Amino acid sequence: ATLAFILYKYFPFGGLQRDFMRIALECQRRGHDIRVYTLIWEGDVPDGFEVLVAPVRSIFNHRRNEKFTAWVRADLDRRPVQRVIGFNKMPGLDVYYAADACFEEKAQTRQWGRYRHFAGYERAVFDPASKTEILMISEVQQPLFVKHYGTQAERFHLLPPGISQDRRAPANAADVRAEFRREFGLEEDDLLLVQIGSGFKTKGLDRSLKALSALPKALRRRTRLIAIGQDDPKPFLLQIAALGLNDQVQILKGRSDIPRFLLGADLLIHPAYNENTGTVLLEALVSGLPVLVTDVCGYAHYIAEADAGRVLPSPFEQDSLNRLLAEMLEDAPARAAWSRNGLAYADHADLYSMPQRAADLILG
Ligand SMILES: O=c1ccn([C@@H]2O[C@H](COP(=O)(O)O)[C@@H](O)[C@H]2O)c(=O)[nH]1
Repeated sequence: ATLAFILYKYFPFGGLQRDFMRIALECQRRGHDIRVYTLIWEGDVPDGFEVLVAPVRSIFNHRRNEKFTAWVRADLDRRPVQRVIGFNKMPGLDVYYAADACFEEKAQTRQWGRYRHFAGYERAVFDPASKTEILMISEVQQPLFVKHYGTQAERFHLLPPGISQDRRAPANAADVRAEFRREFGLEEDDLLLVQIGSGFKTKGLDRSLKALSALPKALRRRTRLIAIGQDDPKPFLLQIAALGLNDQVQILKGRSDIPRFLLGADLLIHPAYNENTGTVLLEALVSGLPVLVTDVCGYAHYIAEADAGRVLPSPFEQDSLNRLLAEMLEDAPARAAWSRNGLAYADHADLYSMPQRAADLILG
């Protein structure tokens, strides 16, 4: 009957959250009851989901997390379930969905309460004595986990991407784009950069703004950027002012009409410092939106392979981003080709079936 799903936070505008939601919904369609344990739930509660919001408190997140696992475990001890699936690393998981990269790997780039907590919770999952089954979405991170923990090969299962169908370009894409461009006041010659997804700092909004500001006068004048995410705009409001970008940048809060932004824009810019996968890279691809992304992103290879944009090699060089942005925007035939390529690729590649493959592994 019952499946316990565990994640620290539910909200609709996150990739971890949307993956969780598509997996929970697929399990519910196969006959199972759905219980969710969480620190917060924003937005509607689907019909039939029992959502338990933990009442635990602590000034430090890592300590909040520890009290959360105690609270959750008490409840399961009293009201058991058939399988426990986590979206965050912690003890007590039968299945862990690897929405984060390897923490130990990034920590080596230690007496802290934070570090100790996060490595201990990673180890609880990945230590060879753990029974946790792991659903991988970044192929590249599996050897990093093995390197740090010695995790058994037979415990890892790689899933395809899980892009939702509404991201796919519709038969009326031209009109959706036209209506979006009207609403935002973008002419045929205007160029729109979009930076999409919460966590602007890690996803490199500071680098995107610098590249926009560094453009040649002729392109700079025609170009604007919209960032969309739940983050506090205020640290970026200062950067935007200092680069003189007040009249050509907007930062919006989370929205549920992302496909309109992907159809209406001219380039997705994603110069992330680090990124486990990069859902929005693939969402741009299926919408025929050209991408500019750093090679550090786990899904950047899809952009190279589909020939749907340009991947910036490491090590990161602001000068190299600046030049590559200007070349992509100056090259209109190249953008048209990147666009066609992404749409052709989206029609034959499996970028969709994650939730069914995940549900198969969770359930048999
Ligand atoms: O305002 C927003 C920001 C992101 N998102 C979605 O959240 C996901 C972000 O992916 P990520 O967490 O893997 O970076 C992706 O599917 C976006 O389309 C929204 O739906 N609305």
